[PDB]
Amino acid sequence: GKFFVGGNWKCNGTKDSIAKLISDLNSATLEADVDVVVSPPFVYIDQVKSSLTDRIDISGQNSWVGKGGAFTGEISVEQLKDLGCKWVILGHSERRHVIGEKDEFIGKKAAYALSEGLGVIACIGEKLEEREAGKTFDVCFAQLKAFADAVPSWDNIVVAYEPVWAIGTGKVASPQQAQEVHVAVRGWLKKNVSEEVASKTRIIYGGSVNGGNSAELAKEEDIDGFLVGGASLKGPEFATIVNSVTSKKV
Amino acid sequence: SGKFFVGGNWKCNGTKDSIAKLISDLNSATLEADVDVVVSPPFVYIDQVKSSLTDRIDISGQNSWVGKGGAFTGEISVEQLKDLGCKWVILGHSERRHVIGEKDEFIGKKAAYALSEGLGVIACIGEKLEEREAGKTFDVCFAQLKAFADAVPSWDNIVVAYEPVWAIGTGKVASPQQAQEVHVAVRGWLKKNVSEEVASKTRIIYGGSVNGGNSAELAKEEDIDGFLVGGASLKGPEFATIVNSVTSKKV
Repeated sequence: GKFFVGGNWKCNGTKDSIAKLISDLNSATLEADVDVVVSPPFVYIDQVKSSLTDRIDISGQNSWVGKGGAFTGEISVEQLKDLGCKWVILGHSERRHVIGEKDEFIGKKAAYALSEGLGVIACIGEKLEEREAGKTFDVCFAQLKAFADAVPSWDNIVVAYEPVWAIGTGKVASPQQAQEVHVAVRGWLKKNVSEEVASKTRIIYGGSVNGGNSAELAKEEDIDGFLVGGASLKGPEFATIVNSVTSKKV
Repeated sequence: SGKFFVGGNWKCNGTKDSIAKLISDLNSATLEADVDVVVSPPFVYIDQVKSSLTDRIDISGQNSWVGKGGAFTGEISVEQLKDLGCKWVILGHSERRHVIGEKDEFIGKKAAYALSEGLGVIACIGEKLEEREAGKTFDVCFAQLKAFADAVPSWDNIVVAYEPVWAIGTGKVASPQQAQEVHVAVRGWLKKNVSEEVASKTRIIYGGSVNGGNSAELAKEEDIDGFLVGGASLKGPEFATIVNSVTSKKV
C-alpha cells in the first residue's frame, strides 16, 4: 500500500493563519508517491478547497452517524462531499475520550461514511490506565472489531494508531513500541478480516510526529505513514514530514 | 420590553446550491424593521452565508466548544465563529441535550465562555414527555436555567428559547396557551433569581413547531418574544413571513 500522510489541524486556525498555511503548502515541493491529506476545522473547509493545491486531499474532522436532518450542530457526510472532502477522520482519541463517543457509534459513522463514498481515517488507541493494565491489544482489537463488524468494505479505510498513553502523559513512545502495535494491528486484520485487506490497508502512526522523528518512524516496517497533529499547522515542517517517504525507501 | 427576535435554525440541512437559493430568497424579502433576525447555518456553510446574505440578518453558530481552541478534533471554537462573522451561538439545543447527550453544567460553561468572548447566546431549555407527565416541567426548565445563571457573566446578550421537546415528535401537540404558561414561569424565574431588570429585557422565544400557519397566533401571547424556527427556516419566503408576524403582536 501507498504511503499516507494526513494533517489533523484540530480546533486551530483563523482565515489569516490558514491562508498563510495554505500558501506554504502550495509552495512546498512534495514527493510523488505519497497520498497527502489535510483536515481543516469545518468552518474553513471551503476556504481550503478554494485555494489549496488539488495534489492534497481534504478531510473532515468528524461526521454525523447517518443522513442529515434534525441534528443541530452536526455535519453530514453529504455536506462534507458537497464541500469537496474525500476523507473523514473517525474515532479520533479526543472524540472518544474528551467527547465520549463510544465504539459502536463510531463504527456506524464509518459504515455510513464508506457507503456514501468518503474515505475513512479510522482511529484506534489505548489510554495510559489501559496500557498499565496490560490491555493495549485488548483495547485496540475491540476498537477494530467495532469497525469491522460495521463497515461494508476496507478498500477506502486507513487505520490510524494513536498512543493516547503517551499523548500528554509525560510518557514518550519509541518507534519500536509503535512498530509493535502496528504489526499486531496488521495481524488482527489478517485473522479477522482477510489476508488481502491486511496487506493493502495502510496503518499510519498518530502519535507525536514532527520533523525531528518522522524520518526515524518512517523506517518501521508496518508504519505506513502518519496522522500528524501540531506539526501539521506549520506548512514547511508538514511538507518535510510528507517527504519522509524517502526515508522509508533508503 | 425586549425587541422581537426571530432565529432560523437550519440544523443539519442544506448544500451549496440550496443555501444559495435560500440566501437569495432571504435577500429578496422585505423584513419588518423592529425585529432582530438571525440565521444559523451548518458550520461548513457559514462562510458562504456571511459572503452573500444581507447584513440586516445576523449569523449564528449551531454549537461551540466549551473554551479556547486546541486539541479538540471535530470541535469549533468561539474564536472561529467570530472570525467567520457570527454574532450568536445556539447552546443547549434539545438535539444536543438529548441526542448527543450534552449535560447542563457543560452547556452553562459554553454560554459563559461565548458571552465573555463577545458572542450573543441563544440559550435553549425544555422538558421531555416523560418529564412533563410526571409534573417536572419546571423542575427541568428551572434547573436548566440555574445552570446558565450560575455560569454566565451577564444576561445582556442572552436570548432564552423554550423547546417543548415533549411535543417534538411524541405525537402530542403544543398550543400557544401551553407555550405561554411556560414562558410566564420562565420570566418569573428570572425576576426572582436574577433581577426584575433582566426579566423584562430578556427575550424569551418559542422554539416549538413554528410555521407560516401559526406564527401570527403564537406571536399574540404576552410572553412569547419571538421564535427559534426549525423546518420553516429552510423556506425563505415562509421564514420571512414568520419574521413579519411581529405585526400580529402589535394588533
